[PDB]
Amino acid sequence: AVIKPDMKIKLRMEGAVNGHPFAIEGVGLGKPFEGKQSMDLKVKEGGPLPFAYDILTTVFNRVFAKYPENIVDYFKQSFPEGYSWERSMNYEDGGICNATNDITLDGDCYIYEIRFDGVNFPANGPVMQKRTVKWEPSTEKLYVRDGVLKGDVNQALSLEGGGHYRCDFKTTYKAKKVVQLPDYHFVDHHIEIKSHDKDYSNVNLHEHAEAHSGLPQAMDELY
Amino acid sequence: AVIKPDMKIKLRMEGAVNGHPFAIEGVGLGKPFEGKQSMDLKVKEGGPLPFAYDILTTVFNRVFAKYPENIVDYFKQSFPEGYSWERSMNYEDGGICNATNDITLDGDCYIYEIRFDGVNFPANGPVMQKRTVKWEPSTEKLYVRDGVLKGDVNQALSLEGGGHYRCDFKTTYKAKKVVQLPDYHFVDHHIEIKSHDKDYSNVNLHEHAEAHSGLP
Amino acid sequence: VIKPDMKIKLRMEGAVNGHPFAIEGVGLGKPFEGKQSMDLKVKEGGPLPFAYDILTTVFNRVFAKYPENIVDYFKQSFPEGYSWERSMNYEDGGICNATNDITLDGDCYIYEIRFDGVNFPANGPVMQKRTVKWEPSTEKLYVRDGVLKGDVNQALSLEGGGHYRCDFKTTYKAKKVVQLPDYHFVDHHIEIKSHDKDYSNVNLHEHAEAHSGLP
Amino acid sequence: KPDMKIKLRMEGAVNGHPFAIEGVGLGKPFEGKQSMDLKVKEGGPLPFAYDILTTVFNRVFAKYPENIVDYFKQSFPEGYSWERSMNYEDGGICNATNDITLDGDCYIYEIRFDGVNFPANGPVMQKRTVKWEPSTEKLYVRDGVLKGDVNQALSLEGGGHYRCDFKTTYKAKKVVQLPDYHFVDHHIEIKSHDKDYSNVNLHEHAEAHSGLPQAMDE
Repeated sequence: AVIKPDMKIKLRMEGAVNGHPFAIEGVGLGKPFEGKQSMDLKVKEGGPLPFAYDILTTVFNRVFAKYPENIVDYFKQSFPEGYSWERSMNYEDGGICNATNDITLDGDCYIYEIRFDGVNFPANGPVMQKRTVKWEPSTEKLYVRDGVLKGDVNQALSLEGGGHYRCDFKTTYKAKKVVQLPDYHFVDHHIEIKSHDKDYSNVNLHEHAEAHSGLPQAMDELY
Repeated sequence: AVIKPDMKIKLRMEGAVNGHPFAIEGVGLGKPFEGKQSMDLKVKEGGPLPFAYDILTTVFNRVFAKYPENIVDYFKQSFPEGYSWERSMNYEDGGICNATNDITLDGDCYIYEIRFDGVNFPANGPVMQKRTVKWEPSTEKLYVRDGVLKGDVNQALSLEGGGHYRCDFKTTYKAKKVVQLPDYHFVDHHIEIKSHDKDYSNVNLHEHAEAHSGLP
Repeated sequence: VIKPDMKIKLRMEGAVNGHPFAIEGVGLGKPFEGKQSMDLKVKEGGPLPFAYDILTTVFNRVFAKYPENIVDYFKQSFPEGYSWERSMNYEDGGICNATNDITLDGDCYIYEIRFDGVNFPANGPVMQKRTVKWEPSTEKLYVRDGVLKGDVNQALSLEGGGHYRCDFKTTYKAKKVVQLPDYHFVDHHIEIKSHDKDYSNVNLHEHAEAHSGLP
Repeated sequence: KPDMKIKLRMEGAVNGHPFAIEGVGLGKPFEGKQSMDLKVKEGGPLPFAYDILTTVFNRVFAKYPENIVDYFKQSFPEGYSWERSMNYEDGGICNATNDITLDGDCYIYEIRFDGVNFPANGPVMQKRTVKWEPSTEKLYVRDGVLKGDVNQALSLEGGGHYRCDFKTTYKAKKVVQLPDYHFVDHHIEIKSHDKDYSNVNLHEHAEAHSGLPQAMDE
């Protein structure tokens, strides 16, 4: 079996925010068929991070999403060869982050090679002045274009003093081998930083994702 | 006492697309607590419509949304005074539609006053060429900003050749009277043109909506 | 067909955040000198609760100084005329859609204008009327799929010295088939020279000259 | 001085594929002209349109009259940095940064470039771009730093244009006086290149102005 019920994660992120480079490495594990995962992240270079850690969390794997068999699982199909994705995150105040992830499989551990580059974050904004609290739960929209899978969702960070700071996500998912393409569908996400020290040198990060097909006659009419 | 399990709708939309004016009137009904509604629309002016009818359906009332006790219902609370909304629909090929709706209540019947204006639709695009089929199901996202309720959601129209045509929705909801504001929440929507004549002069439109709080 | 001295007559009907208004204007200009002026009067919806500056660019490319160097799409379109559609996307989410159907009767261009703006926040510079003037700008014109397009990032200066940006997307459609120009620019300068307290009366000026970029 | 030297190193990736480029150049800052030769050291042959990098390959090479405060010439010898997002109309996005220092008469650039979501069938990946049209960048002050905004366009082979929205932030390393709202006309040209663009000779010309003026030309 290519995907086991308990798999491991190893990653290294190299990047920059507003021109200032940094590097972070992480080790984790998750349940691909339950859509749950967790990891411990450590800042290796550029610490203490001068920006909101929240802008990186969604960059720190689609295979960790619970897909019903009614909907084709593009990502679980892509293994053992793996897949890659590119993402642009356009925040409403002009800050923009571009990120890439090359995902491979080694035994039962997923390996990420991540690049992250954010620019145009204003000094007085919530990212530079580290005013974010958490990502709100979100519903990602998946669709096929040019034979690859695309991901579109407008996200929102809850802010310190209340209110929300929005970000437009545009993701392209590319399997390394030929796989079957899914129909238009959704994936609900919930990402949470469970623990951290002051300068976010150590971060414990949790993610939970479930695919669905939108407003249904639902299945909860007993049995 | 204000909203009954069965209410009615009467509406008139006046607008233009790429400078060509049109007018549409509709009558319908729905169940606010079940989040379902239906209506029959008719083209009164500007027919036959030279653009895809689907760009108007989401303009043809969140009061017809199933709200759990979990979430404050901004819209049902806004009556009998009613509420209004403004919306911008930014399609990925540059077409932009601006819409407003002034919603009042007369007895058991909702009255909509709708204005609709779309521009910069290219002649070879799916809207002017009428290549759309149905809005994909969507999850509308609602949040508070500067004391008013806002709606942000990237929608998608499925196209005839199987492709998809995306649109960014930005809605502002304003209650006529001071109403308690809800927390961050969602509303799943499913809208369908169930029946129509050849020229879309007659359209029977159904919508179904249920609010929720995202992945728990 | 186009005389050195022409006149302008227009009526704008529209709404901002759902509140309707109507404005009528009469003006004068010199198409070959790229200058024009007009007096506008609010007929309905006054006093206007929004910044008047968001309407001035909607209140005619034919009033642009074109060299021999560049094909003049707009002067060619007459006597049949042309129309245009425009979206104006302000950086705080406010967006205005406008159309203008321009015809010619004798010396006078006749505009039929529709204007609709939504999602302007109550605390923003438009609803608070904190705008001063449009900065002069360079509009880029190009052909796409047989139509002439108008693209430019504008900016309104604010009372406290700040700037409020807006992205213009314009489509120009001649009533009859004309020859399309190549990629070029049009510099703009638009000014409200005079007005009454609530902008019931506005005197507006515009100056435009086409060019083909850094030589 | 009227004649300066340029040294740069660009490291980056497009759609996840890394590449590296080095360049040496020279220009006339007070005349708003500059030239350089660029060489690919890693990631060649480049699988994307070279035109997306040229505008990343220094506003100090812009002719500013005494009419307008020169934010960029003021920032030296300490130098300045800039960040830029380039939003192409088909979804492709490039983020770029440049840290500019001065060693004698030679400018040294530390450049990072990252582009994503370029479609396989688009003009960047299919390499169907010709050149950037001349443009007019508009510069203004926000939160004490200088901003650059301009919607630009690339011509394609079979005719037509492929648009890109530039948003640039310029940050001087020392305290300098801030300019008023103004413009800078720009024209960028690849004067020569070999088949796989592994070597490129690149020219740029820039002049600042204040918009439609009583015009001085008389």
